This record gives sequence, C-alpha cells and structure tokens, in this order.
Amino acid sequence: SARDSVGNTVLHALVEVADNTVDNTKFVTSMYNEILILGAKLHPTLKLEEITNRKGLTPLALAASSGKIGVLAYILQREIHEPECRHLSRKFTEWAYGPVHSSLYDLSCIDTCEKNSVLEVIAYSSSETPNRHDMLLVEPLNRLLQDKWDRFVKRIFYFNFFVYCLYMIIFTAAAYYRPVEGLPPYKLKNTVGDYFRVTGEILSVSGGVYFFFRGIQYFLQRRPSLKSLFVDSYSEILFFVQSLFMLVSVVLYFSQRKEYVASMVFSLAMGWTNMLYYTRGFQQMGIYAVMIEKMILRDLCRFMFVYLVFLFGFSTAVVTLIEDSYNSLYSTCLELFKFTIGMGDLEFTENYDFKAVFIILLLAYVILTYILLLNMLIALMGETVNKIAQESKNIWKLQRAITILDTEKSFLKCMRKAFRSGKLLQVGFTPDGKDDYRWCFRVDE
Amino acid sequence: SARDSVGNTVLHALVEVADNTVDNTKFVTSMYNEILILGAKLHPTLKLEEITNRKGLTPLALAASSGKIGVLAYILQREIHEPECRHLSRKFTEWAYGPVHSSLYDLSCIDTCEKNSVLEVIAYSSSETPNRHDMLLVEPLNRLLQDKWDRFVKRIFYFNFFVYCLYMIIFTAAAYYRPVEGLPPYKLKNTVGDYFRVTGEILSVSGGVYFFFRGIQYFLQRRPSLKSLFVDSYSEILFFVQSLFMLVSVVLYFSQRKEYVASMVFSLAMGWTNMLYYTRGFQQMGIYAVMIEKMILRDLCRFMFVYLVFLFGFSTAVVTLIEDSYNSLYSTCLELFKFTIGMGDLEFTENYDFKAVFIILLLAYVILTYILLLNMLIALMGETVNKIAQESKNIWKLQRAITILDTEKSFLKCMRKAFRSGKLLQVGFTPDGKDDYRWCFRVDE
Amino acid sequence: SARDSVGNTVLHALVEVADNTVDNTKFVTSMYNEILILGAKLHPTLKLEEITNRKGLTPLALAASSGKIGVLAYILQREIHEPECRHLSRKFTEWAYGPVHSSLYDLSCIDTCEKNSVLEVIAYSSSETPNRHDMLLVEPLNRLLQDKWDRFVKRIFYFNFFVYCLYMIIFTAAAYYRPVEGLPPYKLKNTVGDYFRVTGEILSVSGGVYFFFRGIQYFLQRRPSLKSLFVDSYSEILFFVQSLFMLVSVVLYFSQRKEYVASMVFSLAMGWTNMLYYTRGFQQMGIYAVMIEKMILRDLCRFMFVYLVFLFGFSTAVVTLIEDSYNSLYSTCLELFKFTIGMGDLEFTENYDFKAVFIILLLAYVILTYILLLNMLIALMGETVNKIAQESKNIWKLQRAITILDTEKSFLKCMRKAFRSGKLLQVGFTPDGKDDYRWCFRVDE
Amino acid sequence: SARDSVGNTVLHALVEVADNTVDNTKFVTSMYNEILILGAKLHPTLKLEEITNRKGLTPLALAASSGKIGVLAYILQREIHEPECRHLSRKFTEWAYGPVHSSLYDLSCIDTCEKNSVLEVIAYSSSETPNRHDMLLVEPLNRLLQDKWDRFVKRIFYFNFFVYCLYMIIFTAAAYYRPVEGLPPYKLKNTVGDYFRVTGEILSVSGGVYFFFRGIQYFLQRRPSLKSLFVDSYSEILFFVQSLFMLVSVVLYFSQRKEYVASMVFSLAMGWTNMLYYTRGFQQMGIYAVMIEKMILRDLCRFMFVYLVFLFGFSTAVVTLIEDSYNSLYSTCLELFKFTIGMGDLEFTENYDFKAVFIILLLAYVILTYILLLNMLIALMGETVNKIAQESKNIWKLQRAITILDTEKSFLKCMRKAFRSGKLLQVGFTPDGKDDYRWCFRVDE
Ligand SMILES: C=C(C)[C@]12C[C@@H](C)[C@@]34O[C@](Cc5ccccc5)(O[C@@H]1[C@@H]3C=C(COC(=O)Cc1ccc(O)c(OC)c1)C[C@]1(O)C(=O)C(C)=C[C@@H]41)O2
Ligand SMILES: C=C(C)[C@]12C[C@@H](C)[C@@]34O[C@](Cc5ccccc5)(O[C@@H]1[C@@H]3C=C(COC(=O)Cc1ccc(O)c(OC)c1)C[C@]1(O)C(=O)C(C)=C[C@@H]41)O2
Ligand SMILES: C=C(C)[C@]12C[C@@H](C)[C@@]34O[C@](Cc5ccccc5)(O[C@@H]1[C@@H]3C=C(COC(=O)Cc1ccc(O)c(OC)c1)C[C@]1(O)C(=O)C(C)=C[C@@H]41)O2
Ligand SMILES: C=C(C)[C@]12C[C@@H](C)[C@@]34O[C@](Cc5ccccc5)(O[C@@H]1[C@@H]3C=C(COC(=O)Cc1ccc(O)c(OC)c1)C[C@]1(O)C(=O)C(C)=C[C@@H]41)O2
Repeated sequence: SARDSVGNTVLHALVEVADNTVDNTKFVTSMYNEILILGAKLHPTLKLEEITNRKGLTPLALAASSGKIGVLAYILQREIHEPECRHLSRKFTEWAYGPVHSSLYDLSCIDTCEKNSVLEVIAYSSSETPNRHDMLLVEPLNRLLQDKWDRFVKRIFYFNFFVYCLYMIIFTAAAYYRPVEGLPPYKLKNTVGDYFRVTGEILSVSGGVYFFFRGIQYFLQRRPSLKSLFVDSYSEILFFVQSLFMLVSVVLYFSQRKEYVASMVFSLAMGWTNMLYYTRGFQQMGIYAVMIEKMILRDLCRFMFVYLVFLFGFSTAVVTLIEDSYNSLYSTCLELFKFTIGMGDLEFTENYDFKAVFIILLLAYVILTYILLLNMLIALMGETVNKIAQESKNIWKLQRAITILDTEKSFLKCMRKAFRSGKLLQVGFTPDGKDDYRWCFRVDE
Repeated sequence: SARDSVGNTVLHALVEVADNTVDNTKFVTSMYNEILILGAKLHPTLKLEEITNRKGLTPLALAASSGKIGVLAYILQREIHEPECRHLSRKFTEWAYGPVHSSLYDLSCIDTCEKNSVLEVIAYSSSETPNRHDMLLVEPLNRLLQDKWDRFVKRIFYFNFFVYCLYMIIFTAAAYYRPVEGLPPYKLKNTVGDYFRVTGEILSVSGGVYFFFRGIQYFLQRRPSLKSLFVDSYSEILFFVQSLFMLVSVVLYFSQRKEYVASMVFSLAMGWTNMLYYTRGFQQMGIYAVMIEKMILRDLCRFMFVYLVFLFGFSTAVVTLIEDSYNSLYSTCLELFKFTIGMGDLEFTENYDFKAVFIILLLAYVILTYILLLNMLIALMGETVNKIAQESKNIWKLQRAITILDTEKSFLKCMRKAFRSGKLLQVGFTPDGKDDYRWCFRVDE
Repeated sequence: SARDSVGNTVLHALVEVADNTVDNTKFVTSMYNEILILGAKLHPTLKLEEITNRKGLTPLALAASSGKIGVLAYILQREIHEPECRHLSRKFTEWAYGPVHSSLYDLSCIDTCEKNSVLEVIAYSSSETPNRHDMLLVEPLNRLLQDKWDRFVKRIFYFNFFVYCLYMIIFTAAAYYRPVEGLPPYKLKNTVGDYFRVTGEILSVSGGVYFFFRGIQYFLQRRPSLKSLFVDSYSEILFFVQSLFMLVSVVLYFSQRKEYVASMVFSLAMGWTNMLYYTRGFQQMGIYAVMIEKMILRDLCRFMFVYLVFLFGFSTAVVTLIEDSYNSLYSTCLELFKFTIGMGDLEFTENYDFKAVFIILLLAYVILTYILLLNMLIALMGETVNKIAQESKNIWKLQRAITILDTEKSFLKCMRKAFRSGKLLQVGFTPDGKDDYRWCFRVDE
Repeated sequence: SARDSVGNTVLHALVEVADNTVDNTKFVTSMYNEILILGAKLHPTLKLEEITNRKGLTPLALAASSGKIGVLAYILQREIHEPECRHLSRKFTEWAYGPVHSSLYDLSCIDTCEKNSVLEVIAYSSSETPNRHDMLLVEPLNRLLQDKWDRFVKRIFYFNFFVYCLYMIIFTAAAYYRPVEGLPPYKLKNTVGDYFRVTGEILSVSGGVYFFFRGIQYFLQRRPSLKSLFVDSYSEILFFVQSLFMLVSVVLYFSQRKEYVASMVFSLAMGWTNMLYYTRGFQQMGIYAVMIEKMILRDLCRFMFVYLVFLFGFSTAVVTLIEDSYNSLYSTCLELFKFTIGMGDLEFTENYDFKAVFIILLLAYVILTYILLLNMLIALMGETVNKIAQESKNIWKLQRAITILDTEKSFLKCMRKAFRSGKLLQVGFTPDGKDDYRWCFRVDE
C-alpha cells in the first residue's frame, strides 16, 4: 500500500507512464498484472486498486480520465483464473464457444462509485482526454451503455425531446401572439385567447427557470474552467444562455420596457437552435450538430476576425471616399456585407468622387472576400472535415453516454434503482473462505 | 445429405461462416473441396447444391445473397478435373493458351433457377449486401451481363428510353396546351388541335396507368420492407409516385376540380426527373443520378432538419420582432430562405422596433446558415464522394444488371427464349454412364 | 530477323507483350538484350530496329506509340559496350563521374524519321496512351524538349502568342467600332477612321483564313476519328471553329445580312478564350486551361444533361401551372435558370393559381439544383481534381512537346535546319571497319 | 584546414553533398564527425567550424541556409565525451534521467555570429529552403524560440500590435472626419474637433513615415531580388506599399489635389488588412494570413488571367452585339462581372438585335465562369490546402521566429541584453589547460 507525494499508489504510476503505443501497452499491462498479483500474495487483505490519489481517483479512474486506452482496455477485460489470483479478476467467461464468448464483467465503480465512476470520468472529461471518443468502444462500456440506452434511457430521452418540442411550440405561440399595445405588462382580458397566451407565457418562463437552474446545477457539479469552458459544456452553456435571455425578458417585461421583446426573440431563436442538442446521440442526424459546435468554437473565430478585418478596412476606405444616405460607416459595412450574400450592388452610391478608386476598392474587396476568403474557408473546411469525420462518428457515442449519465443522475424517482443484472454469487473465490457478488453483467460476443 | 433446423445442408453453413477475409476464404474453399469430394464418393446419386434452406436458397444462392464474394467467386470459377470428381465441376478450360484461356462456364441457376438465380438475388438484394457492387465483377457474371446487354437488352433499353422520352414530350405538350376554361372536364372541339390535345392526354393517362401497374407488379414481386423501402426500389418508388400523381390528376379532372392541375404538374415535374433512371446504366452519365439517389436518402434528411430548425427558429424570432405585409410566419420564412439562394434583402421591412435586434438576428442567421451550414454541407459531400465514388463505379454495373433482369422478365414475346449460350455437349463425365449439357457459356480471357 | 504470322518482327512482339510492370519490364528487357545480340552475331548487315511493322512503325516507334514506358525508357537509355555489340548501342557515357554522367544519346528516329519519330508519336497520340504524360520524362526526351524550347522554340512561341494577342486586339477594335448603318457591306469613307477599321477587318479575316487553313492542315495530317476527335485536337478544333465563325461572318457580311454580327461576336468570344491555348505549356498558368478542356469534355456533358433535365422538367411544370408575361416556356426556363446564378425571385409571377403548388415546385427545384446538384458537381470536381492534378503536372510537358513539333514543322525559313547537336564521329565501332555519326546529343546529369 | 577550389573548407563540401535522406544523412554525419575529430587531433589550435566560406557562412550556417535538416540537427545535437574530442562537442547532458535529459547547448553563432547566425539564415531564407518549416523544430532552436517568445518578445509583440491597432483607429478617425471643402490643404480652425483631427492626421503621417523607413531598412538589410521579391518579404512589401500610399496622399494633400483622398483610402484599406500580419505567429488564427499570402502569390495570378480572358472576351462580344447606356465596354464588363458575385441580370439591356445570340453569349459566359471556373478554383484550393495545411502549421512558428529576430534587432533600448542563460564555465576541457564559457543553455526534455 505504498503511496507517492501526490498521494497516488504504484498502479497510478503505471497508468501515468502509459502512452498507448504497442510496446508501452505491453510493458504497462504486464507490470500492472504482475504487481497486482504480487500485492495480492503479500497483502491479500488490502486491495491496491481501491486506493485513490489525492484527487480521489483509483487507477482505473485515472486510466479512464487520462485517456489511456491500452491500460483501460486491459483492466476492464482482465480475466484472471489462476490459483490465488482469481479473486482480483475483472471478468470471466461462462460459455467458451468458438465464435462467441458469454463474458461476465464486474461493474464495480463503472456505473456507481459514489466518488467518480469510469463512465462519469469519461463523459465528464475535460476534452483534453486524447481517446475519450474511442474509449467507449471498450467492450463492457460499449455494451453497458447500449443496454442502458435501450432499457430505460431511450424512452426518457425521446420523452424529454418531445417535451422540449412542446415547450418550444408553446413558447413560439406565446411569443408570436404577443400583444402590440405599449408599456408592458399587459392586463388580461376574460377572452379565452388571453388565457391561452398567459398560460403559454407562464410555461415559457417556467421552462426558462428550469433551464436556468439546470445550468447552475451543471456548473456547480462540474466546476469547469474558462480555458475549456466552451470546448466542453457547449450545449449546457447554450441552454443556460437561452434561459438567461428568457429571464432578462421577464425582468424587462415587468420593468415596463418594450425591450423585453429584444431578449425574448433571442431566447426563442436560441431555443429552436438548441433542438440540435437532441440530434446529438443519433448517428444518422447528429453529425451536423457536432460539426456546428466544432466549427463555431474552432474555425469561426479566426475566419470572422479575418473577414471583419477585410470588411471593416474596405468599409472605412469606402465611407471615407464617399461624401455628400450611405455616409455612415454602418450603411457602408452593410453594403459591403451584401456582397458576401450575393446581393452587393457594386454601384450603390453616386454621391462621391473618383469613380475609378471606388470601383477598384469594391472589386478588390469582393475578390479578396467573396471569391478568395470564402473559398479558402471552404477549402479549410473540406480538409478538416476529411480529417475529423471519423472522430464525429464516435462523438455520437460520447454524447449518448453523457445523456445516459444525466438521465441516471436525475431519474425522477428519488432513487438509484438503475442496475441491470446480477443476483447470484459471482467470483467463487476470495482470499478468505467466502464468496462475493459484485454486479456481474453479461456480454455475449 | 445432412440438414439443419432451417432445412439447410452443411454447405449453407460453410457459406454462413464466411467473412470474405483471405484466411477465411481459404478455409471455406478447402472445406468445400473436401465436402464436395466426399459427396461425390459417398452419394454420387444425390446433389448437395440442389438442397435449399428455409428461404428456398441454394448454397450458391445463399453465397450470392449474403454478399460472400470470395465464396461465390470460388464456386462460379470452380474447375474440377480429377478422377470421379469432374462431374461436380462448374467450369472447364478448352484452350489452355498462355495469355488467354477459353474458359467454359455452367449457367445452372445463374439466369434460370425457377426459385431464384444468382443474378436475381444479387440484383434484388436488400442493399445491405456488403459486396453487391463488386460481386458482379466475378468473371462469368460480368461476361454474362455484358453479353446479354449487347445481344438483346441494349437495343430494348434504348427503345424503352426513347419511348419514355416520347411519352414525356407528349405529356408535356398535352399539359402545356391545357385549356383555360373553368370546371373540368373540357369538351372536345372539332378543331384538329383539340383532337391532338385529347390524344396526348389519353396517352399520358395510359402511360400513367402502365407505370402504376408496373409499380404494383414490382412491389408484389419483391415485397420490400419499410426499413429498406427507399434504399432499394428508389427508382420504382419514384415512377410509382409519378403514376399516383397522374391518377389523382385524372380523378380531380373528372371530379370537376381545378386542382387536377396541381397534381398534373407534379407528375410532369416528376416525369422529366425520372429520366435520370434511364441515365443510370451508362458509366459516364449515371454518376449524378446515383449520387442524387444517395444524397437525398442519406444527406438530405439530416441537412434539411438542421436547416429547417435554423430557418424556423430565426424566422419565428423575426416575425415575433416585427409588428404593424411580412407579418405572417410564411412571408418571414420565405424572406429568410431567400438568403440561401443569394437573394436575401437584409432590410426587407422597416416595420419593427429594435433595429439592432433585427439586424443581429438576420446576420446570425446568415452566418449560421449561408456561411457555415451550407459550406459544411459542401464539406461533407466532398468527403462522402471521396469515399464512395469507387462504389458508384460498380453500382453502374449493378443497375445495368437490374435492367437486364427486368427486360428478361418482361420479354414481350409470350416465351422464355432468353438463354445466353450453349449448343454442345458439355461435361464429358457423370457418375452414371451418361453425359450432360447445362448451357455452356464461353469466355475467352 | 524472325517474324510473326502478320509479318511483324519479334521486337514488335516484345513491345506488344509489355504491360509496364516491373517483372514484365525485366523480362522484355532481357529478351531485347538477347535478341539484339543474336541479331548482331547472325546478321550484322541488317538491323532489326529499322524494320517497320504493317503500320509503318519501328519497334521504338511502336513502344512509344503504345505507351510502354518501361520498354521505351530501356531502349532510349540502352548503353552497350561489349565486344561485337557496341555498334547497336543507343547511348554512351563520356565522363563517368560519381554524381554526374556526361551521357551521349543517338537521335535516330527521335526528331527526324521520315515516317514517324518518337516525339511525333508521343505528342500526336490518341490520348488513350496510358503513359503519354510521364513518357516524356525519359531522360533524352525531356532534355531534348527542354533544349529545343530554350534554343529557338521559346522565342517563336512567345512571338506567335504576341502576334495572336495583336490579332485579337485588332479584331476586337474592328468589331467594337463596326458601323451601325443597315444592310452590309458598308461603303468606305475617306476619313482615316474607316481606313483603320477596314484594315482591321481585313487583318481579322486574314487571320480567320489562316486559322481555317491551319485547321485543315491539322485534320489532314492527323486524320482523327470521331470517337477521339475532341479528347485530342481540342485546341485545334476550337481554333478551327473560331475561323469557321469568322468565315461565316464574312459570307453574311457580303451576303447583305445583318446576321454577320451574330457570327462575328461568337468568333470574337472564341478568339479571346482561345488565348488559353497559349497558356498551356507554362507550368504555373497552364493548369486552368487543361482543366477547362478536361471538364468540358468529360464532366460538363453529364452535368448539363442532369441540370437541363431538372430545369426543363420544373420549367414545364411551372409554365403549365401558371395562366393568364412569363407564360412562355422560354421565360419560365430563364426564371428558373436565375436561381442557379443566385438571382431567382421565388415569386416572379402572381398570374396563376395554387400558390402552395407553385412555391413547392420552386422550392423543390431550388433544393434539387441549387443546393444538391451544384454541390454534387463541386464534390465530384474536388474528387477528380485530387486524382488528376498529378497528371496535369506533366500534360504541361506534353503540350510543350506538341508546340515544339509544330514549330519545327513550320520553321518559317523554307528549310528543315532544326537539328539539335552533333558534329563528330559518334560510335567508334561498326561491324565493318568504318565509323558512324548519328547526331550525338550530350546530357550532363 | 584544407580548402577546395572555391576556397571553402571540407566541411562546407560535406554540407553541400547532403540531401536529407537517411543513408545520405548517415554518410555525411559519419564523415563530418570523423573529419572534425581528425582536425582536433592534427590541429587542435584551429577550429574548422569557425571558418567561413566565400559567402561568409560557416558549415553550420551553410547547413542551416541550404536547408540540410539532417546535417543541422546532427551538428546542433552533437555530443562528444571521448578523450581529446569532447572539447569540440556542441551539447552536453547534465542529468541522464530515463524519461528526461537536462541537455546543455552551446549557442555560439546561433543568435549572434557577426556574419550569419542559424536563426538569421533560417528566418531570412529565400523561401526555396526545402526544410525551413521543420528546421526550427530542432530541439535547441525550438526551445530558443519559445524561450525568447515568453521571456520578452511576446510582450513586445503584443505591444506593437496594440500600438498598430491604435494607429489604425487614429488613422480611420482622422480620414473618416476629413473636411469636405475644396482644394486642400485645409486651414486649422481653433475648435477642439479640428485640433483632434489634425493631431490624428499628423500621427497618421508619422506612422506612414515610420513604416516607410522600416521598409527601406528591411530592403537594404536583405537586398532581395525580383525573382523572389514577393514569395519572401510579402508582409514588408505590403507595409511599404501602405506607407507609399500614405506619403503620396501627403504630397497630393500639400500639392492642392483632391486626389489625395484616392491615395489615403487605399492606405486605409491597406492598413486594416495589414493587421493580418500580426495574426501570423498565433497558431489558431494565423492560418488564414498564411493561406491568403500563398493564395495571392500562387493561385490568384493564373485564376485572374483565365477569368479576365473569359470576362473580356465575352464582354467584347456582348458590347459588340449591342447597339443604340451599356454601350461602353466598361459597363458591359461590370454587368458580366456581376454574374460572378451572384447579381447578373441576364437581361440587362434590350438595345440589340438577335436576342438568341445575346442570351447564348451570356449563358455560355455564366456556365464557363460562374459554374465551371469558380468551382474549378474551389477544387484546386481544396487540393492545395489538403497538401499545404501541414506547411502552414509550421509557417506559424517560422513567422514567430522572424518576429523574434526583428524584436532583438530593433529592441529600442540601445542595448543587446537579450541573452538566455549561462554564467559559469561550460566546456570543462580544452586542448590547452584552459576552460571556456559560451552561453550554456539548458533544455529539460
Ligand atoms: C455561446 C456561443 C459561442 C454562441 C451563443 C449564441 C450567441 C449563438 O452565437 C454564438 C456565436 C455566433 C454568433 C453569430 C453567428 C454564429 C455564431 O454561437 C453560439 C450560438 C450559435 C448557435 C449555433 O449553434 C447551435 O446552437 C446549434 C447546436 C449545435 C450542437 C449543440 O450541442 C447545441 O446545444 C444546444 C446547439 C445559435 C445561436 O445561439 C442563435 O440562435 C443566436 C441568435 C446566436 C447563436 O455564440
Ligand atoms: C419519394 C422520394 C423521397 C422523393 C419523391 C419526390 C417528392 C421528389 O422529392 C423527394 C424529396 C425531396 C423534395 C424536395 C427536394 C428534394 C427532395 O425526393 C424524391 C424525389 C426527388 C427527385 C430528385 O431525384 C430524382 O428523382 C432523380 C433520380 C435519380 C436516380 C434515379 O434512379 C431516379 O429514378 C427515377 C430518379 C425529384 C422529385 O420527384 C421531383 O421532381 C419533385 C417535384 C419532388 C422530387 O421525395
Ligand atoms: C467545340 C467545343 C466543345 C466548344 C466550342 C465552343 C462552342 C465553346 O462551347 C463548347 C461547349 C460549351 C458551351 C457553353 C458553355 C460551356 C461549354 O465548349 C467548347 C468551347 C468552350 C470554351 C471554353 O474552353 C476554352 O475555349 C478555353 C481553352 C482551354 C484549353 C485549350 O487548349 C483551348 O484551346 C483553344 C481553349 C469557350 C467557347 O468557345 C466560347 O467562347 C463560346 C461562345 C462557347 C465555348 O463547345
Ligand atoms: C503587392 C501585393 C501583391 C498586393 C498589394 C495590394 C494592392 C493588395 O493587392 C494585391 C493584389 C490583389 C488586388 C486585388 C485583389 C486581390 C489581390 O494583393 C496584395 C494586397 C492584397 C491584400 C490582401 O492580402 C493581405 O494583405 C492580407 C495579409 C496577409 C498576410 C500577411 O503577412 C500580410 O502582411 C501585411 C497581409 C490587401 C490589399 O493590400 C488591399 O487592401 C487593397 C486595396 C489591395 C490589396 O497586391
């Protein structure tokens, strides 16, 4: 039961030295196996893998968190059937048929840990985990998540998506049929239309408060950092910001400001786009939402900086050039923006001098932006998509895993009765003269 | 002549265990050689391949249907020239020249089977068959398809395409010169122009009925399932829907509804587009038609969901924002759609408050859809084509095979004289003192 | 001097059996060595390589023509320095330094053959020649083409390009300042402007006649076939068609038809775009002209068929739908075309019924063409360009070779004094007691 | 201390014969190591590496300049610990831990050489250097660049970028609020607004003069040639051109010309665009600036030639065709340009005859340019990016290196206190009884 200065034991050290190469994988797995067996023989009373570091991470949890696929895949699929060693086996084989094995896996601290489980550390990783997307392909995790999806989570997720659709329809109806008199709040009339509208407004604000508190719960439970605040937590941030716009709309509504509409429409717009959160977790249709997240966070910042540099530079040049209607910098910025959307006039004003200078500026602007910068954006998108589609293919599973964990955490029964299988003695051997059962889960493959 | 619970013999089991890898192919090949020789020696009177499974599939038909290209390539190119074994040979070599062999192939259950032939099961596969595109490159099948194409089917196909062109020209003329009086049906006038118009309408409806019954015949013969209804049968579904629009147009025409025009134009719009069906089967020009069938079935659903989520979200936000002409959600949806086609005004109304909110909403919509989502679609399509052009290169041949089989099934002569080859005694050895001929087919290659 | 049943020599058989694979290349090389040595020993009086096949091609010319790059590379780089074998060597080494060799090559039947040379057959190939792009990288051919380029051809080519630019400027000026009175021809006034205009017209027609006769000379010398008329001869066809439009313009001008303008502008348009012919042969800028040729001949036919099917189908549907401006099929075709160029109105007429049907037709047309068909075009172009840029990189050199051969064939001095090198005795050994000189060409590489 | 016929030492010859292949790397490395040791044994008093070639380049500086990455990596990472040989080692190992080494590097002639340092030659290369992108990843150079970045250069660079932002804001404000009276210069009024305006103008011209003299200093220090003037020096050329426009604006302003505005706006349009120079050196956002540089220098020339050939040809054809408002060639050129930006009318005039000819010309122009040429540009850009993204990844670091060297060279303190580390005796052994210290630099890696 040795420990290091950080508080971790030797098995954590074996995890850390991993780098997921073939020879490193062989070395680390062999050292893990041998040291664990030796620890069993010297101290059969005390298990090493139960020992956490100062961060409360077991070697399995550290291997999962740090993105070590060789180590995690070894540990989760570690079958030990030797004398005085079976009692630390992670999995077993009941039926040893040729094409198919009826393996049984111990799910201790993989679903329920009460500190942090393998699924929890994988799904709630910091996004720096190099193999988190492929880490769930490890047999017990893949089959466990698929089982939990089909068992109860699929229905709950579809119900939540349906309810969100109802919420957005109600919100859209309540906002669309908003009153057009001045100075809110608006007195209710006894007509049924006002009762339906105010019910819609109340449900809209109720959903806003729900998402607001859900966002707070997420941020408090996760405590993310600014450096990775948007790289992770993107969907939760968008839902939280939607709720923020809803609540600012409520404040302005009861503060007697027309500007409540200014907030409400944004929330409404955000609300509909937030339906893409529910498309993630579908392999067929979730690709676009993941790519939108990735491109907005990664690619849109640099492109928009360059594009705005071009647009502002040429807009300032043009608005300087003209003199007298379009003399504002805003109008010129909009006119130069129109070229991007294929609606630039290319002679939008005569009130100026030096025709050649003006047309040269506009031609250079459209060549640089419309013909060149946009096509360069397309080229970079083509390259990066060609590289990352294979990653999005697994971001599917990763988001489904997050969904499963969130559903288990809520669960709406005030209980954690979400276990799958196991009612009989599992191991058949202990260092003592007893037997143990640790939530055996069967995988036929 | 052992059998299993489904009724299938050991050869079907040898097919099922295949996975088209090199070592597996060698294993199944060797097992086939051993079991066939044993069948010859123990039961020369009993054929193994004639045995069908529960679904009426022979081992050859199962190998073809299940997409086991290695096993099928072995079986169709199986040359046996050993004592007391030649009688099970599938092919022979008459001329053993250096660069070229005059191979001779058996066509039993290749074109005529009376249950289901190799060409029938390959062509009418469920599209999940992993090797359907490349499976027809197996030498006897490729040569059979090319031979039957050049011999009879090429002329018949071009005639059918020409007749369909005549049908669409007649339909276009009859619809274009429709009368403009009220309340159909319209009385035939004695002028020759109206005689031609009514003849064109009659031929148009006649072709509609023809395609309607052809669609019914297809659905009854194939019995497609909902899960694979569109990935297979796409062209037949489109022709059937065209005919459905034509027949609804006829009903509305004789039901005294102007709305018949609404159906007729759709059928017309479908009919010309359905000419792309005839474009498939030409290696050069078919590439778009195939791609269209793919891009609609795979890419359009998800893209249109995301695009409509963005469009509806920002459209309902904008229509909420404006107040007073454009106040309907439909008009705002169209105005925001116009940005996609490069015709968005970006100031299409002044009737609102909070100009900053309105322009921010429109700019965000433009960036999310026009710049990001459309270019993302382009990126994904580029990646997809980069991956799938090599498969389209052969789905050309697959569609030509479907054309050949349909032409043979119709054949319009009240006969089944559609065999490919064979006029000479073939085998040279039987376990009895006789000889056999089984439609010998020559391949000089 | 062995021959086959057709009368071609065994060397021609060795060329024909080649397939440019490594083992085949080694086999044919060894057979060439053996047969050439045997020819030297048995019949030193008569050389094998001089004997032509039935088509009048030598084995070197056949190897070049048929695209057997390994055989040609072997032959042209064949150094033989053995007893009683030097006299048939193709090349030598004067300075055998480590990093560099001063190789010396025989140019027999490389530039001057009087039947067909290696450069002539490579440059004037059928475009199916698999290695024509890389075949000119064989050391003596690449060095000779570069030598001819730098020596005299580059100046002549740039002079011709400059003169063509002058011709097009003159043609543009003469056409731009055409008279606007009725019923040509136009009587000259004594003003200087008319004299300059008629001089420009005379030079324009003179250039037209020049290009007409050059096209005829090309077609007579090459005798291209319809199946490969455009895959080769594309630039010459375009120049010929330009000249045809010019001559039709002349006929209409003197036939008292205003329609001469209709022809002239087409020639003028072609006359400018044909400058891209001179762009080929420059590595930096010749990429676009090559790709325009390739895409028009390969990709534009099928894309335009599919696009016109969509456009015509939906245009006919829409023009059927509307009733009463825009009621012609031409106007509707133009309005639907405008969507492709980002200028579709999407409500271009109110004179119709069934708003939903009309807008559904237009939206479906937009999605099918503007969003899908154009993006599928882009995807296919991306794929094919990713595959063929490496071939364009060398068709640069191929077009330069064609330019060099054309310049030699003209040469503008009434002579053929276009030899590259050699003024000294070359071989040093003959089967007789003499010595020979065969245009030695030196390469320091 | 032997030399060759050029006067360069044997080590320069060893550098020249390198080609960065593995076997060549071993060959040259072994010969270099052995000859250096032999030089130590025979002439320990005189070092070989310090000796320059005719161009003033040491073998290290030549290896860096000529792009021989293997030789440079070996030399910079050359450790010798043998008797009478360790005194010429380039680096040492202080701590020989397993996963990490505390290497110690000698920086002689890496930052300061007084003829040519490694950083100077790499950063100020001619852009033909094949390995300049990856050459800075050699351990001591990468660590030096990162150290100098974090130590003092990062703050100085961000300060300069901030000051340039302030300069452009001041320039934009001064130009935007230019007076609108006639005939400059404009008399200064005593109102505060005009004092701020004239202060902004003075600061704008001051910055222009600063950038003018900085450009002159760059061109004098580098003395670039026309053939590589733009592939290198691109940013410096753009800053110089901005300053030239500013100074021409000053001359016209004091020359009593309104046309000063024509220059000033260009400088303004230049200046904002030149902010992209500062995006290089940030990995995330510097990709677009590098891509735009490469695109403009490589692809834009050929694309614009082909595009302008098409545009001018069809504009001349159309302007010839029309007759009577659009009759100028400029107006027709603009109308045909509008198709490129998605705003072509396709019936912009009726003043012609032969509508079919006019529309055919415009449709052909659209298909050739809008559909084919632009999408061809997209395809080529996609392929280009696919190949060159890996180059841009390191061009980031290369431009950061240029920034570091420029900051050290200017440094604005009248001092050169920009050394990294080293205050103790370094070598520990010399052929004499002495010891030496040469700016020992530590790398823990
Ligand atoms: C906090 C992030 C960074 C974000 C929040 C708002 C402001 C947002 O602008 C962005 C920045 C932006 C602004 C304008 C155009 C593009 C991007 O992108 C998102 C954010 C961008 C989106 C588009 O991305 C999505 O919401 C789709 C989505 C994909 C995957 C998901 O997991 C998801 O979870 C909800 C949502 C939609 C907006 O919320 C929206 O509808 C409005 C009016 C602006 C978009 O900021
Ligand atoms: C049943 C399928 C799914 C389909 C039937 C109709 C409604 C269709 O809309 C689609 C959905 C759609 C609607 C609007 C835009 C794009 C797609 O696509 C096809 C279908 C889509 C097509 C485009 O695809 C093709 O038919 C070309 C084609 C390619 C390959 C083939 O083998 C083929 O066989 C006929 C046809 C044309 C339409 O029939 C048409 O002309 C109209 C007005 C709508 C198109 O539904
Ligand atoms: C004979 C060929 C096939 C061709 C001849 C004419 C009709 C042409 O239309 C085409 C078909 C066409 C029509 C409309 C749009 C695109 C293509 O393409 C070329 C041909 C297409 C071209 C574009 O291709 C080029 O001429 C550039 C070029 C590239 C490489 C070359 O080696 C070259 O040699 C001259 C020319 C320009 C036109 O001649 C032109 O300017 C007009 C008015 C129509 C074009 O027919
Ligand atoms: C000397 C070069 C070749 C150049 C100088 C001027 C004329 C320039 O036109 C170009 C040619 C040109 C003209 C019109 C459209 C595109 C390109 O490109 C640049 C040059 C092109 C650019 C766009 O490229 C950039 O300057 C961004 C940039 C990227 C990377 C950098 O390291 C950088 O350093 C400042 C700048 C902007 C202009 O200076 C500009 O704002 C105007 C009005 C024309 C552009 O000439």
